[PDB]
Amino acid sequence: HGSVLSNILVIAKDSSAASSATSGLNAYGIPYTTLLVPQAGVGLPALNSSNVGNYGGIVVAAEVSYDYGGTTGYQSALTTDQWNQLYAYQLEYGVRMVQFDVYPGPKFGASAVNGGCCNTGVEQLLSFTDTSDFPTAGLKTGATVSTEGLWHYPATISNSSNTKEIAQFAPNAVTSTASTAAVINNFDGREQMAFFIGFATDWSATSNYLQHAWITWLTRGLYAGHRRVNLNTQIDDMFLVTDIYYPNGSTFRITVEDMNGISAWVPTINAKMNPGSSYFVEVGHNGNGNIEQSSSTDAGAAACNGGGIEYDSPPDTPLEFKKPLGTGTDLWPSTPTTYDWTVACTQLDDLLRWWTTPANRDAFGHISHTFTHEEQNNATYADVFKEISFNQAWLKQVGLDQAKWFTSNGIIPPAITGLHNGDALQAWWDNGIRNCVGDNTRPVLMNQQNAMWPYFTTVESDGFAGMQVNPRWATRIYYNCDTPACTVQEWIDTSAGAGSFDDLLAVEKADTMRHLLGLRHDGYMFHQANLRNADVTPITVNGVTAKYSIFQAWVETIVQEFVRLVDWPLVTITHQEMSENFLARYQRDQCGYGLSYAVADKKITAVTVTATGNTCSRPIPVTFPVAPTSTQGYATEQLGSDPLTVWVQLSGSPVTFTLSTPIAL
Ligand SMILES: *[C@@H]1O[C@H](CO)[C@@H](O[C@@H]2O[C@H](CO)[C@@H](O)[C@H](O)[C@H]2NC(C)=O)[C@H](O)[C@H]1NC(C)=O
Ligand SMILES: *[C@@H]1O[C@H](CO)[C@@H](O[C@@H]2O[C@H](CO)[C@@H](O)[C@H](O)[C@H]2NC(C)=O)[C@H](O)[C@H]1NC(C)=O
Ligand SMILES: *[C@@H]1O[C@H](CO)[C@@H](O)[C@H](O)[C@H]1NC(C)=O
Ligand SMILES: *[C@H]1O[C@H](CO)[C@@H](O)[C@H](O)[C@@H]1O
Ligand SMILES: [Cl-]
Ligand SMILES: [Cl-]
Ligand SMILES: [Cl-]
Ligand SMILES: [Zn+2]
Ligand SMILES: [Zn+2]
Ligand SMILES: [Zn+2]
Ligand SMILES: [Zn+2]
Ligand SMILES: [Zn+2]
Ligand SMILES: [Zn+2]
Repeated sequence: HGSVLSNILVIAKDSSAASSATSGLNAYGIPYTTLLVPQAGVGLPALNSSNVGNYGGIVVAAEVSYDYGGTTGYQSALTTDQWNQLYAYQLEYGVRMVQFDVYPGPKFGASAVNGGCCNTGVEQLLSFTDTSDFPTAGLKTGATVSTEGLWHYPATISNSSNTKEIAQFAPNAVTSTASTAAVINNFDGREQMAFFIGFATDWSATSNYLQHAWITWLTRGLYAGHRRVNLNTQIDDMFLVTDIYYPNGSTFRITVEDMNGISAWVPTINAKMNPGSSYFVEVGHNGNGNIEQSSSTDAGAAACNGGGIEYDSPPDTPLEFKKPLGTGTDLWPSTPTTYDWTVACTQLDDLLRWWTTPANRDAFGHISHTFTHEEQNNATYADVFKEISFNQAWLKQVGLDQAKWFTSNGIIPPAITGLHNGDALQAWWDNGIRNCVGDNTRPVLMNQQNAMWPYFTTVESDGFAGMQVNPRWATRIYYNCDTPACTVQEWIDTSAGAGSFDDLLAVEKADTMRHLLGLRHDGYMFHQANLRNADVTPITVNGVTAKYSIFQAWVETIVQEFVRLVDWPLVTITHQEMSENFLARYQRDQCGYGLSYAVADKKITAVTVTATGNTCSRPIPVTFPVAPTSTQGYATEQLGSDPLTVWVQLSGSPVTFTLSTPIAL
């Protein structure tokens, strides 16, 4: 008999060391406790009480080792007796331990082949050779990843009766033979997973890939948490004309032929994803671009009340400019006070008639990008109020708000502007707008307490309080580019860019895997000029030659690499749904939810969900590696080969689930 709390104990020397272990647990939502061990030492928390174990797993980074000088040399800052308490806890309560960034020694059942890893720019490929100890992790065996920049130690298992190999360093320029990279130890009942390589989840995509092995193994696939990867790709500036960067003085506006190519390609890329996936492209519209196109001819202008909204744009304010409330000057023409354009006017745009066709509309996501794309950093309430309401009426008249995938309470702010203009945010709020999207290159717009949370505007910092700013990634597929030559040129001119378009896609592949394998649900920023494909020179992406747009080439690169590494689904959700999950994630993290599991004769038989007062506004996710006896009428989730996720709604009493097949320890 006995019970164990599902809290993960993370032991490290400083907050930087612990972050390479807590970031993964935080991404899953797994409750954890951080114990920092200075060189002077520290005492361990209460590991157990009577018949209840306080921790479901232990993670130790670099053996919390310091150089004590003298003949002592490098030693763990935890005493020998403290390490024995941890080993004793592992045995009595069946708790596993993970150690990464450790040197191969007798404590890990291995010895170093003798030497460091690889210097700067020296690659050594790494791959899992046996994933049978953590099958619900969904890692594809044999797929190679990069160790460049991560110091490691090629190792050799010394006694194969207590230590098995799960990862392997490939041969390279320094080494002629493969070697052991990670092991699992069984020391007379004590189970341990040891990684002979450093971790750096802040910059390394490889580290964010590896962490899913030790997290799944440490928890046996059973934990309070949730593993989902969202792939949301937003296309700004639809119906607008954008000035192209490389062939200066040229302009591009997406065409019907271009869009037919994108439509035909969506099922193609869907069939490349693992089972359970579901991808679509979400579009942000500017209604005034539809009126201006229809008014491009003399007779068309007569059909559109003379044309759309027209004004002179002011010079851009400094970034993060907070407009003093009540100031500014209106730019909108005084004559059109309300959206008053004819349906027949809008129909003169070939691109509109395509978008309004139900078969086309219902294959994409739709959200407002303001009517005229007016920058709102220094705009007035009156201007921004019409920027929102006009585009709402246009979306309603044209029928886009009837789409299967539509966002009604959120916008993509134009060029991410007005987020510090209180009068603008109030104009959003006075219409149905409650959330929006930000820019992850501007730290002011990101949550400073937890990356998994959205930022909430404040009266002090933004002139308005309550607007939810969801994060969004930027890419080297730039907003004013329509060809590979363009993006590569702007990447070269405005960055450390160097190489071809494949070189640009290669760095985008690594950076996006770091986001996706880190369970960052942020969307990605693209623009209408990036969809140009109908008339482009064919290029080759991963050996397949086609008339890919720069947007498609990015998605092809990202999706194929994701599928090469894991078998998880890729699920696209609307901006409205994405903002909802960001809010629910933030809210349930304030309830202090926890899990505990009961053990009966060396086997896990049940779990119990709890929170502060056993109540929470939001349901608590619980991941099952074995199906419980009954989901008890709660909302469940199990796409593709994912484990079963049960959203447990706590209402005052703690909920308990019985494992249909008990998990042996
Ligand atoms: C390799 O590890 C195994 C497992 O720890 C060792 O097997 C133990 O051997 C001792 C003495 O021979 C026995 O008292 C234990 O009962 C054994 N344990 C198990 C689980 O079988 C084995 O001796 C090790 N090999 C070497 C060469 O030391
Ligand atoms: C924000 O808007 C205000 C209001 O239009 C700007 O103030 C005007 O600035 C121009 C400079 O071109 C002056 O000629 C006007 O006299 C100013 N009017 C008032 C009422 O102050 C302000 O410059 C804008 N700031 C930014 C950064 O764009
Ligand atoms: C923790 O469990 C051990 C047995 O493994 C026991 O000896 C010890 O007293 C417990 N700690 C408590 C009750 O504080
Ligand atoms: C519980 O589930 C396992 C497989 O998930 C079975 O092997 C067992 O018999 C029980 O049905
Ligand atoms: Cl037609
Ligand atoms: Cl319809
Ligand atoms: Cl770069
Ligand atoms: Zn835009
Ligand atoms: Zn601008
Ligand atoms: Zn944009
Ligand atoms: Zn990025
Ligand atoms: Zn598969
Ligand atoms: Zn076991």
